[PDB]
Amino acid sequence: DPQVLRGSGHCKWFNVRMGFGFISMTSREGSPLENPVDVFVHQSKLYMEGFRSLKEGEPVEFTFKKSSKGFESLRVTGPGGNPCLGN
Amino acid sequence: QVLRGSGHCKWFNVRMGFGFISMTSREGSPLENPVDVFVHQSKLYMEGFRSLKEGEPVEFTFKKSSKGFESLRVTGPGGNPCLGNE
Amino acid sequence: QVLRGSGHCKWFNVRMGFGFISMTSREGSPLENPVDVFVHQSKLYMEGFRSLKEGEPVEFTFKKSSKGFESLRVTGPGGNPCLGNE
Amino acid sequence: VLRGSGHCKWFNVRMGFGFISMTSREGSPLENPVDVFVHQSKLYMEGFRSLKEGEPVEFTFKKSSKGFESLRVTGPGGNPCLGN
Amino acid sequence: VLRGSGHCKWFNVRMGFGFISMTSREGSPLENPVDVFVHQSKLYMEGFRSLKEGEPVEFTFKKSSKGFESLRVTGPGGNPCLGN
Amino acid sequence: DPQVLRGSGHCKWFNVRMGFGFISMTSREGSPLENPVDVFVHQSKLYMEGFRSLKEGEPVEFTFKKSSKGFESLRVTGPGGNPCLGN
Amino acid sequence: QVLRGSGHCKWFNVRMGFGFISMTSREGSPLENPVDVFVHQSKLYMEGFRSLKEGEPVEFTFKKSSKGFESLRVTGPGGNPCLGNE
Amino acid sequence: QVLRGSGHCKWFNVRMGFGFISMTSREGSPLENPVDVFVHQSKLYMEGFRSLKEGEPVEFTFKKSSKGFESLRVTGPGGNPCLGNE
RNA sequence: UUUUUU
RNA sequence: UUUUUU
Repeated sequence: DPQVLRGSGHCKWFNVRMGFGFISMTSREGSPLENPVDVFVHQSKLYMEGFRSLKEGEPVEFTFKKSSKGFESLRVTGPGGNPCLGN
Repeated sequence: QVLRGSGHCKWFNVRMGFGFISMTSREGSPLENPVDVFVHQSKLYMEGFRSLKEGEPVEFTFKKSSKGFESLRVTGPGGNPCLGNE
Repeated sequence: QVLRGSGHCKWFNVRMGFGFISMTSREGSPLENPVDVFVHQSKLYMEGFRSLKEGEPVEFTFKKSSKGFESLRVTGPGGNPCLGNE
Repeated sequence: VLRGSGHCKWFNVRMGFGFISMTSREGSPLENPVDVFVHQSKLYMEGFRSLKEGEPVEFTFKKSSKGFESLRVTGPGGNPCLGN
Repeated sequence: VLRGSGHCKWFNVRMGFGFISMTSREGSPLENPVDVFVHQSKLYMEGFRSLKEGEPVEFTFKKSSKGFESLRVTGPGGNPCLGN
Repeated sequence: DPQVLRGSGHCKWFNVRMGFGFISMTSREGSPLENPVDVFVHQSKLYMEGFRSLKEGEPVEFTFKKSSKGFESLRVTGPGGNPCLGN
Repeated sequence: QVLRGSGHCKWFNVRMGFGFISMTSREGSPLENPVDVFVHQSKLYMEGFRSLKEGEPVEFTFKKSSKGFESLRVTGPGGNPCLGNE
Repeated sequence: QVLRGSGHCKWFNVRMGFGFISMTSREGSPLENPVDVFVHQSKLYMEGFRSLKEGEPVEFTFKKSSKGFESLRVTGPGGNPCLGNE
């Protein structure tokens, strides 16, 4: 298979009761995007210990794929591959 | 004032209980460019299991949020129950 | 006999389904220091999804419980519906 | 980050939360304990997460609308909590 | 169908079950109570289902590998259980 | 829309941890079937009070529809429209 | 002896966590007429969220039950993780 | 100090995730009348989905609890895995 | 089918 | 993301 796509951006929203949200992707494959793209993010894909969440606006890096949703994340970290911080 | 629009389901993930509506009319006027409106299963007017099916026509109230726009209450045309994809 | 108080929502977490009220009046007399009263979503008087918004004013019945106080029924001022923040 | 230590005051497994009696704040012993809210999601341990009344804990916390709210709770030395 | 009456012996809301002390079996008073298992799913009431220690109950039951196992539990007169 | 299809039969299996099972349909639209047809049944569709379940072999009547699953039930009762009995 | 077969996913309901495998080989021999084998998500060898995608090739162990036949452990070809439809 | 016993599964419900053991030996001495010991799925020594089958023989550590006895660790004879019945 | 997460 | 029901 082709290698998975990668990008970076920030959390648009994340609802912890729902257990999901969206990332605004502002860079893709190492190049800035003129127009940001929303990417779905589920709690199960967040790299961090304990309860998993993202804070609005928090910077993230991720791998993702195309789907019927548009685009969805496969694994999500903070900058530098650090754990996400969450709320 | 509560914001009102109409359109059709863009897509809906039945397992996760949410999707998006493509809004094609807002506040009584047609939109040339459709606008995505988030929709959660809990906001759907219908009996039994709540979901939407891609393409089904909807009328709804909504509000601005960090999601962009999100639904408050969603029905089919004329206030009919939504159909869904159970 | 149920105890009566009023105050405001201290906090409420909708994933948890509960929070605390800061009681600032008890049996009609004002308190200088607020008193914590537990509040479960199942006790909130309102339609739809039940929650409280931080700071919203509430009236309630409550009882003594092993570790403090727990509300039995919670309304807004005048017995109106709570407002919420889902 | 704020840190303290103490012991479980009480814990409610129906609702998934309790209180810690904080007896030291940032390494300074307190004459009287301070209440710290603790949700089950904060407890470092495998399986069903709870605290046993009186068990010793070490924790990070913050000021919030809850009062003092624990963020990550362990036993002594960073080891898992015991629970019931 | 077997029927009896009694009161809640104890109830565990973490695990969702308890025991009824059956003090009458098919309308006949018992010198000593008989244990009857009760799962939360059997309790006739709205909302969160539990029994309060000592609350009076009326119930159908059967013999099973549990011993005596309640099938539908109400309060006096077929009214809802009270719970905690 | 056309009226919903109806049939009768018996529970093939029902797993209460899963919350679902299958019905073996042996009559459809009031006529016996030479070859029985399996019809999915979810707990939410069982007409009865309290915890919802079917016992293996229990006789049922139901409305159903075609789906990607094959066929799935819309509402399930016992004989005569009586509540299901369950376990 | 544990029963072994191979085939492909017939269909799989991701929300409900189950489906059927169309078994086209059993105990080393080809089947002319495929045989339905129930499969639950809990029996799928793969990391992360467990499901199957319609048509994906599978190898599995199974047993007779009131379901007809049901899977005990399911992999892709050669023992590979299943692919799924998350 | 943990108490030791052996016996057999009285019943086990996999939706509940628990059951009871009938203890028929305590600290190596036989009992005429079996004694109930609660058993949670989380205490069962086996791979995969944890359960007990009615009548299967077990060995265990246990403790006194407020309403009876509760098992701490449960195995089959000789410390082998429990068998189960999912 | 003790998810205000059907 | 207190579902051995991810």
